[PDB]
Amino acid sequence: MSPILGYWKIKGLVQPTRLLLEYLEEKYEEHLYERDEGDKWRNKKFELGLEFPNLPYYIDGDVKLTQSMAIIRYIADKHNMLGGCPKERAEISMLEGAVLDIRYGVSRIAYSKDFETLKVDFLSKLPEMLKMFEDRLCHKTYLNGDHVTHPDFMLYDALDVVLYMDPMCLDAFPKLVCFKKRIEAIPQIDKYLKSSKYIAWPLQGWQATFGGGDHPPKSDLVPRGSSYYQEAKSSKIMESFKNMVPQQALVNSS
Amino acid sequence: MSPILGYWKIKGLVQPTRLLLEYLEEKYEEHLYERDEGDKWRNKKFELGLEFPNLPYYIDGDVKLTQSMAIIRYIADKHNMLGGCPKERAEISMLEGAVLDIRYGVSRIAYSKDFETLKVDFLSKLPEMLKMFEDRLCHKTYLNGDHVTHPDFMLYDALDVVLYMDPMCLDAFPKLVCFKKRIEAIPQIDKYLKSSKYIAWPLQGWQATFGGGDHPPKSDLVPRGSSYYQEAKSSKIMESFKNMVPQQALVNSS
Repeated sequence: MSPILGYWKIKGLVQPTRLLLEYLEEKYEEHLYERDEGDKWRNKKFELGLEFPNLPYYIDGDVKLTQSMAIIRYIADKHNMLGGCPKERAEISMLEGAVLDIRYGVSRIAYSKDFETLKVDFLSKLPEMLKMFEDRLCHKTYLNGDHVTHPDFMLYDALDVVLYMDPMCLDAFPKLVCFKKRIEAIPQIDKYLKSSKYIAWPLQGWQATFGGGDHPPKSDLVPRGSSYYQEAKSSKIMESFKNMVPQQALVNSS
Repeated sequence: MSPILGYWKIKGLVQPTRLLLEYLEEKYEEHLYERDEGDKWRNKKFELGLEFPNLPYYIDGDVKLTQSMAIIRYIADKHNMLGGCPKERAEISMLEGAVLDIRYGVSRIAYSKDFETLKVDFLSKLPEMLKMFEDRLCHKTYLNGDHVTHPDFMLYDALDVVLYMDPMCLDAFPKLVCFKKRIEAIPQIDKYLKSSKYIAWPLQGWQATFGGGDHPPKSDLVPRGSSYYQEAKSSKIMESFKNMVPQQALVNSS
């Protein structure tokens, strides 16, 4: 009810800020520019006294910041979550920098049609960085102890823009499987994803390569069919339109 | 005499931190890994209790940070240069983010041999971002008033990894020409560039595309020849092995 996110309608890029906006129980406004509605952009890029024209952009009134790593920061800081002592914030800084290292490394190849061979250059060179918060998350439930940190919101978004790229990746790391879940566990976030404000696809710009788009989608064939072909078996109370893990064999004929 | 930079021997990437290390009159150690000496790297990446293995890496003892945007930060902060009030640091944050937007946008295409047509996609789409600090730098001598800010060290390095790409670029902006100079003006930096610690080329990794390398170089034909061919004219006290701006005509024969 005052601060304005602006940015766009796309997920990854400013979602980590949005996520963080639910946890703090924060109230704010924001416009979600649209595909060809992005004509509205060029024309409104200046009337808003935007410090250094961009997207994402913030404007809480008493400031019109730009950039994404800072508007989440400043948004955070008001809640004293940036640092404690010189050697404190640098952690949430190193952590920060550590995460964007996956996030950005993902957005850099998802816009050119020369991707498909590129994911095949990081997807098999990133399992090294996924294994850094693995052990970070050990004694400390979260990424910096109990009380969450914004990098806990950037990282959870990380592995959800890379897991859409490879679902088999967050497997050789069960400590992130729990965290990445231990985050959509808090009622604040819990209710947001099932809210009329959560935005799924796209993950990276529109079209892009892995970006693509259609918002809260599905359309094409989904995991399991079955329809009438044989209603029985497989079902053992899911408690989730998700909760998969079946697997069946028999295979081939005679 | 304790803190260790580490990173590498390459300029752009961690130079902005180095620069900032001169201004504060700070004392520190650091290893400058070398080309094929980068074999020393893989093997020493772990014995140093490096929080989240990387390059650049810091280790002042009472901490072994990683990432580059944070080790300069933490290095800065000890001198109370990060922020003042919630809406203060977000500026030096927006500014920060604003600068890496040129710096990174430069390092992203300088490593693939598909560059040459890529610079030709930003070199002609960046003069928009160069014109943001132009007017920022107006009433305020520097980027955030008198007393410098680290983004004043990231930005000066910006236009010196883009000006090596296009010398004709920092021309339609004389306010950055002065700043970019008003920074190598302070004795602290002044003496550093003419020091046995300044590292010129490479700007981006080794080989790369614009990266290349040979350290404090020249080799090939330089601006003006003249030798004996006619010693006279042109010379009007340079006061600098640099200080160019001649231009002569006549052109063609009869």
